[PDB]
Amino acid sequence: QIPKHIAIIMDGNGRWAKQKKMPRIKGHYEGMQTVRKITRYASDLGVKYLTLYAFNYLMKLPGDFLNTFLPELIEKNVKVETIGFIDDLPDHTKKAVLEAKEKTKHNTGLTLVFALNYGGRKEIISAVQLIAERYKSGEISLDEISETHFNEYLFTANMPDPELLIRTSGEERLSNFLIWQCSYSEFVFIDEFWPDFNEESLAQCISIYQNR
Amino acid sequence: NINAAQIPKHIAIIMDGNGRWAKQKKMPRIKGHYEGMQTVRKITRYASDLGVKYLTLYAFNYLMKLPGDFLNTFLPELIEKNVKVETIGFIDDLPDHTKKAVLEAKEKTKHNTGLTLVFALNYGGRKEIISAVQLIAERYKSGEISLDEISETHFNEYLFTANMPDPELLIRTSGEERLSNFLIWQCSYSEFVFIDEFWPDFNEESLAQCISIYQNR
Repeated sequence: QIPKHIAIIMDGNGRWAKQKKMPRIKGHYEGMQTVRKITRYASDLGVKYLTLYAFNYLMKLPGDFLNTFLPELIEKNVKVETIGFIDDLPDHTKKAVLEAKEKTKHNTGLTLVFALNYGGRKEIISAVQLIAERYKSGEISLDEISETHFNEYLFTANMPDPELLIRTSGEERLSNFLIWQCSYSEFVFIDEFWPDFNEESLAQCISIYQNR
Repeated sequence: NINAAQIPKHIAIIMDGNGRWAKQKKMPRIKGHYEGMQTVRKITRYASDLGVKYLTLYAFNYLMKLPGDFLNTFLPELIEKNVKVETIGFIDDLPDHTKKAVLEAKEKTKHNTGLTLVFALNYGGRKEIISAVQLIAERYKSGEISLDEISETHFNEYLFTANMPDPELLIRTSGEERLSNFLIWQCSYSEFVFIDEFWPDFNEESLAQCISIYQNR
């Protein structure tokens, strides 16, 4: 019935403000508010994993969201995780991330995942490198290099493939996001910019997924 | 629709809805297959005229003989139309009947220089990537390549589409908004166009429409 894993490529924060004739900081503010509302709603719906990918300012959104609403996440049993090369992020951003993961590592509710400094192809390349290492070492046989064991070398090793993939602001591209993981996912593209995405908007996407 | 440098070099299509098209038209499923085959010929001609350089088609025990026989009957026209036939997938594991038709089609068109028509037969996105990993793992164990040589740059060399540009446009019919384990690595930045009509009803206008949309109108 309800998807266990929903992934969202979010953007349109800049365009939203431009069209609305408001400063960037205003779109940034609403953007964070949307992340908060969607996180609570998904948790209530019973969703288990929610992966967010913010496609300058959007670069600050994750860190800013975590530093500002962590107490709320802790309260609502949300566990924070990430995918991507986090050790290469700006210090103050890396700080917020590490702190959020540490303080939510024991929560058992919805796992909120932020894709930071992430890329589908590079993720694949990294896995290949690891697999090559193990093979040359004799740890595995050439027969063990199957699509069943491949997920074990990806960032999403401890999580299921998204049943549903959503992208805002119209745009109909994958943008090098979750290449291997979304190979069978349902793609739902909506025209609304991120700041306008709400609970109702999310239900429609799920409705579509279900009714198909 | 701007015919200029706005025409995609590589268009990939996931052919769907041959069966559903037949049931609606209250006809046997086999008739949907043939109407869909006719659609393949129409589009190949049209695409060739538009200037498209690559066209990859992905279909989505007589059934095992259908792909091979379609080629045998279409080959004469492909030859004179200057179309070059290619394939992606493990054709080596295809039935002798179809394996033969395929190998003959590539041989008799290898010198053509117009549109390159690619048939995804016995193809799987994940499986393709796994095959490339094994090749690379073997090359690494043998000591022929260094760990640093395993980059996104060199990865295309181990895929079936090594000598091909990633598609700029990917189309799927039957209004089913979902990627089906097809050109996983190659479609990272491709534009997706999900059209509602069934493959048998898909035509030149539909293709033109998709391209118009690709051109961001």
